[PDB]
Amino acid sequence: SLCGMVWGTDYHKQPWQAKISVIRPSKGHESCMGAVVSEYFVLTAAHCFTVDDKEHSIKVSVGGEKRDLEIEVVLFHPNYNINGKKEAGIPEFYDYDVALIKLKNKLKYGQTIRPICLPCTEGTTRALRLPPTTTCQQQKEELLPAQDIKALFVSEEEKKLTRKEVYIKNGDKKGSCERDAQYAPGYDKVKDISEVVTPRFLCTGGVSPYADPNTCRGDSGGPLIVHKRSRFIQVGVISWGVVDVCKNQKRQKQVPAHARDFHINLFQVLPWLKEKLQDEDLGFL
Ligand SMILES: CO[C@H]1CCN(Cc2c(C)cc(C)c3[nH]ccc23)[C@H](CO)C1
Repeated sequence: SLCGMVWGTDYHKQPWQAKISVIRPSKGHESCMGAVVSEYFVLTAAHCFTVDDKEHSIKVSVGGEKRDLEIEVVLFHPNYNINGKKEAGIPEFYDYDVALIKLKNKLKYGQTIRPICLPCTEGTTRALRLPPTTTCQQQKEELLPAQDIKALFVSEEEKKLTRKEVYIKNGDKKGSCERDAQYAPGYDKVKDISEVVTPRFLCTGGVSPYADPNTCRGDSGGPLIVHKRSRFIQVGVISWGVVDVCKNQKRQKQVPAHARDFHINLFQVLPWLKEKLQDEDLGFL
């Protein structure tokens, strides 16, 4: 497929966006986002589901449609466990916070429903107009160089999408961005912050080099996207933030230099993506 290409407003501009609603909602468990990655699969965050009967715990829609898609199986990353660091006084642990929604029915791609490119695929090689000798490490050097990286995510409200520009701190601001996990309630006592911020995470947010918009809980599972030569490449999955600016803008205005968002780096979950998606004709390297 020609991934990460516009085929207009809202889903005409971001046709890989998926909207997830929690069926039995509660405070902190209302909504998520995801990304169409193939005709049968939506990529999202594991923490969007109930661990029991995952398949009946959400509805998912694409293309800004009213209709819900039939969910056949939900596949959690096997390393994911929100309770895995409770003994270290870490109440919620978001390492490997990624899940695949396997749809019963094949999606029909159109103007409002298209797949996004994934890292280390032939789709991304072609989208970035790279040669057939291209390796996964070269794609990583192209997409996540050691610098502040221009990127974007999308928030949804009543079928309307808002694209937000953010910068991934992957250069000399990386350590500062990661250490700011201590501003997140519940992570403020851990002595070694690399216990919460593992190598699975990319870090956005803050006011340098630009005033990054922050994520909210309902953005969980949405794609973190790099825009290159009119193509959109997913590099991350929104996992967790220091401050939910939908609920607590007050707190972000108190600590704006430290208001970071954390995303699962898809380059760090490739063996799982490659295995689960091996029959989807995406041509993993
Ligand atoms: C361990 O708890 C800390 C991390 C998770 N935070 C909530 C949260 C989740 C779950 C997911 C996304 C995308 C969020 N975006 C902004 C906030 C936020 C809480 C409260 O900020 C503090």
